[PDB]
Amino acid sequence: DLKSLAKRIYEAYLKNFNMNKVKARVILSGSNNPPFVIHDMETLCMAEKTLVAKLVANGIQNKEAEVRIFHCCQCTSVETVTELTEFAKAIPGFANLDLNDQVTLLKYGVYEAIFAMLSSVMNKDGMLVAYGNGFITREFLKSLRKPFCDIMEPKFDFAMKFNALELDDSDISLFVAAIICCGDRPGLLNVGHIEKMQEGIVHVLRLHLQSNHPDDIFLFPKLLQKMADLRQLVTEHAQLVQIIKKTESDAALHPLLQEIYRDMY
Ligand SMILES: Cc1cccc(Nc2cc(Cl)nc(SCC(=O)O)n2)c1C
Ligand SMILES: Cc1cccc(Nc2cc(Cl)nc(SCC(=O)O)n2)c1C
Repeated sequence: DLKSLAKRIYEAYLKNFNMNKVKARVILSGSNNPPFVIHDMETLCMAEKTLVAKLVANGIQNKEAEVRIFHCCQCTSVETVTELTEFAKAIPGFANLDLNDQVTLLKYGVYEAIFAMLSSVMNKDGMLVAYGNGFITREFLKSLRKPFCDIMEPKFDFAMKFNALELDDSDISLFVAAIICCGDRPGLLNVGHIEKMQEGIVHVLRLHLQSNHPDDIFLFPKLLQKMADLRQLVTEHAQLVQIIKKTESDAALHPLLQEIYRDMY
């Protein structure tokens, strides 16, 4: 039954991602460990002394703030790739795929999924970081020197339009499943089984949107377009990352993330 395929995907989403949209919009709105606001250099340094004490003692605050923010981004990406891999291992039919095709799907899918889910922790003024314990302002990131000021703003632009669709986690879980189970990734061995897998997920998504969002007549084709938008956003992101790896010393790539980008686009 498709009602339960959707429920299983949604339950695996709530289980595997440490931050979900309901939790995020609470923190983002107005407790015990409120988010420290990072809006200039002074507050970045204060936040680092509390949230990453070992690094400060290692002397990271001698490095350019842009380098520390980039490596903060990388650490968050590595953790999200780990969650996405477990989420996917929990997608019905994914674990039955060929080992090599699981790697291919995740390799090309993870950053599309990341930037989709990143919208959940963004508002027009900034984004949540450090497991809900920091809030870094969009204007502070815009204030960094090139090229680092170009990292986050295209993702804010995507997220504000994405958030206007007013999806909830039950929608987003299916959307991310669909991103991962994409039958036209380069390098796929058994394209036929993946397309049938994708067809079933997208079928559930289309049906779920019908019942969950009866007011938005074209929400399904809108989300198809967002999937294309995300692939272009990821292509452009990989280009900026390659610029940074080559031009900026100190901003070395984490080994897990380097393998993801290797031969990607
Ligand atoms: C927004 C925020 C919150 C918490 C810590 C930090 N700074 C970081 C975070 C990370 Cl994961 N790494 C670094 S420096 C790593 C290095 O110089 O090798 N600096 C930042 C930039
Ligand atoms: C969930 C979350 C919140 C904040 C930042 C990130 N990682 C990002 C986001 C953006 Cl727009 N850019 C980067 S550059 C480092 C990388 O390509 O992994 N890393 C992630 C994955």
